[PDB]
Amino acid sequence: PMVRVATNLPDKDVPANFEERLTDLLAESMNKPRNRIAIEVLAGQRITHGASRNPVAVIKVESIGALSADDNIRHTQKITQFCQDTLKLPKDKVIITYFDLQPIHVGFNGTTVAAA
Amino acid sequence: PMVRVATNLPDKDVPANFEERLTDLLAESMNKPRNRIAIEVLAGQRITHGASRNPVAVIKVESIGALSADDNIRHTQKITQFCQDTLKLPKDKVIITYFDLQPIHVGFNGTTVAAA
Amino acid sequence: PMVRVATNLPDKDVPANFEERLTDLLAESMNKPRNRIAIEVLAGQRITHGASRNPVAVIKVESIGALSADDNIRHTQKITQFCQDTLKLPKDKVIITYFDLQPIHVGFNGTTVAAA
Ligand SMILES: O=C(O)c1ccccc1NCc1ccco1
Ligand SMILES: O=C(O)c1ccccc1NCc1ccco1
Ligand SMILES: O=C(O)c1ccccc1NCc1ccco1
Ligand SMILES: [Zn+2]
Ligand SMILES: [Zn+2]
Ligand SMILES: [Zn+2]
Ligand SMILES: [Zn+2]
Ligand SMILES: [Zn+2]
Ligand SMILES: [Zn+2]
Ligand SMILES: [Zn+2]
Repeated sequence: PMVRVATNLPDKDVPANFEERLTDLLAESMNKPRNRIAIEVLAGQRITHGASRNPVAVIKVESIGALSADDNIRHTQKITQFCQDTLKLPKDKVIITYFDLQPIHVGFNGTTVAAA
Repeated sequence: PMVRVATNLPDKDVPANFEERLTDLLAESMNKPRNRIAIEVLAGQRITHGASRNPVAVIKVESIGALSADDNIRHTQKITQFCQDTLKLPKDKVIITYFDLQPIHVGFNGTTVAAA
Repeated sequence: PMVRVATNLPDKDVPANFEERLTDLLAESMNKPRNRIAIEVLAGQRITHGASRNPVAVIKVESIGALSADDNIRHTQKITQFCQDTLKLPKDKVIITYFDLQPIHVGFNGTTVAAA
């Protein structure tokens, strides 16, 4: 999985252990090994929702499977609660997109996942 | 919709009302409600096009529908004109990708849009 | 092609000619013209892989075709070797996602690529 979290909160409001705790959460929810999870954090960014600059997170989640309709309800419940607890965002200020990827469309260790 | 605008123009060159006006432009071109529109702006970024550092915008537009082939000509015309008027970019320096999403692949308010 | 390279390496460690060389590498690997290749470099960024902050690149490659299973094998070998040589990244610290786009989902010069 490859996760991007962008927020207009300042970098100092995203605790240093954010990536590591989000990696655990997704490892568990998506049944994926921790060494196959990358997290990007972009804090202090210009972001608006409804043209408002109130605190918000816009999140992208890519994974080779583990993203069925019912999985995504669970990932969303968990990620949203996690952003409430660690970022103090309201439940309605956490916007997530999922991308369900084929193994021919990911490259790792010098070749694609399908050709590993 | 969830829109990302990256530019090598400086942040001072992307006016403060940019996100507001883009939000209005998309609400109207897409017939989507203002409160379901997120805009990220990343200015002052390293970007090349044909390896040139001339001013350019690379834009991503995600939405659940409202992105048919025909819709996208309209969105492209309006977004490009808009970048011309507010960022002074040439018509041929505005690069846009559209991502037409299923509602099981979007998380908002703690669950998927499909489960709302 | 529209390529995003994010890394936790500092900006001063990603050479000024990075985007030139990557533009040539992709024009050649994908048989795409240089003037239809955009590259965004985001360095200095928070990124973890396996929760580790060791040097890493997370790369997104969008293109209208030129992304078959076979093509992606070659793109991956090339970009990975290129990251090793210019960024001193280990072979297993280059994570790439490919997005194979329809021409109705790409806006350029004020209309879709499909309608050009
Ligand atoms: O994202 C997946 O689901 C995946 C599953 C198995 C192998 C690779 C994978 N790709 C992403 C990745 C590679 C290294 C770190 O993140
Ligand atoms: O992207 C859409 O078309 C959409 C439609 C209905 C609900 C949510 C939606 N996107 C996620 C969102 C929530 C807030 C801002 O963006
Ligand atoms: O990405 C492609 O495969 C492509 C092919 C033909 C025309 C445009 C294209 N992409 C959008 C673009 C990138 C740089 C300028 O425009
Ligand atoms: Zn599942
Ligand atoms: Zn094998
Ligand atoms: Zn600013
Ligand atoms: Zn307005
Ligand atoms: Zn038509
Ligand atoms: Zn620089
Ligand atoms: Zn060259």
